Amino acid sequence: KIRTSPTFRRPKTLRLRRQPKYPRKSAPRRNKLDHYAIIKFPLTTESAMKKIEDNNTLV
RNA sequence: CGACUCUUAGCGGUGGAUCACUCGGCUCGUGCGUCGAUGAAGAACGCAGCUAGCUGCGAGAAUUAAUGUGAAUUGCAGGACACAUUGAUCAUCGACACUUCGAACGCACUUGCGGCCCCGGGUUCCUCCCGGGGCUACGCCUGUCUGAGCGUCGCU
Repeated sequence: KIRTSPTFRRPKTLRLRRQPKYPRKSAPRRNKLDHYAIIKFPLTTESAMKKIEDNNTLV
């Protein structure tokens, strides 16, 4: 070809995607952050009830 | 007289010696002689109906399953187990599960910021938003692919 720059750069090559012969872990881990784990229990304090009545917010 | 002071004895007290005890040590001896990227040791934070610490455990958290055992656990309560339409408790333990750091592994140590490939929901191939899953560290070995070289050459 032709060289127009005095700098030699590392030529770009081919990079294959991973095609494993086996998965390293047998199964995906179960998501232990479901809806039941997110909500633990409501608050029932005096401040909490004031938000339910005067603010339309659950705590 | 008393008070005060001294001594002795009795009894009572500031005190915890002595004696008796010991699920603890120390020493000797015997048999084994086994950790970890399939993530160790060590940390952190959590987990009980009432439970702070010790202990045990890991979001299935003072435990699940299985086997053996065979009627308890216990401080209170509650309800199992009808005590074979097979099972309380305990032991054993080979199945399952095992949060965050840590050799610690996408980059960085602040609950900071990414990238690639998939899945679900809003919209519909904006992959734009949210949620989830799998990968994404260094060194090094065999092989594989893609390359470089006025390195040595061959055919042109």
